[PDB]
Amino acid sequence: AQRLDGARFRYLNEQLYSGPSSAAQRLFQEDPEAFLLYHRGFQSQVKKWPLQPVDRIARDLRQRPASLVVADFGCGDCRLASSIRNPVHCFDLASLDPRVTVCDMAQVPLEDESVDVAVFCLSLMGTNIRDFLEEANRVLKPGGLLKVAEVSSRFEDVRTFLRAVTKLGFKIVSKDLTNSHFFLFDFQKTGPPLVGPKAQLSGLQLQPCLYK
Ligand SMILES: Nc1ncnc2c1ncn2[C@@H]1O[C@H](CSCC[C@H](N)C(=O)O)[C@@H](O)[C@H]1O
Repeated sequence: AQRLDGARFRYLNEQLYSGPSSAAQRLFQEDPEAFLLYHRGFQSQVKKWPLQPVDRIARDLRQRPASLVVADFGCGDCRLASSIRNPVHCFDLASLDPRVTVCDMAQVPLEDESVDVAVFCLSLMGTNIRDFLEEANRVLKPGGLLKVAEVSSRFEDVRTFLRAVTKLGFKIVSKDLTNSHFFLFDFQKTGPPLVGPKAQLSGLQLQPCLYK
């Protein structure tokens, strides 16, 4: 049974990285128990990490004024919102928490330049990663902060990933590669994307997180 839930999780997990966000959204809409499975599995993984990226991100944000408006892109169970006093917009494909605004984070119900900080904490799952980051750019005020955490094994070439993100109107401010389980990148918004919506951007193609 325990071995089965993990097999199930590992299959679903691999599936979630393999398709566009529309696929993941449909799956969770039609099969909400799959969402429960995913998070049972995800929690079993992050429990064994000395420090979760949400907590590291919360620590960062607690050092800045709590008036900064945060968007948590792929918020899961909203530990970020629970950990900071900021206004935190919580977006995910399905809801484990009453603060969740259910949507594809490629298209969130916020105005342009409405947020100070966009967070992607282990959430850049679908193949259409460009969509997520462009939506982050849209909602971010000029000079706003983008924080990205992903498992390090997802990055076969950090250099090109960072280069591609820069093409979407961001500047790297710092990167923390010191945690053994994830890389954390802080970018600041310089403006709108500087490659048109028909440019290629291969640097964004990440490897799936396979949890060991
Ligand atoms: N396109 C999308 N739109 C909204 N949420 C998405 C999404 N793609 C992935 N997610 C969400 O991203 C989450 C990844 S697990 C990480 C959850 C949370 N940030 C934490 O650190 O605890 C899942 O809840 C998943 O449903």
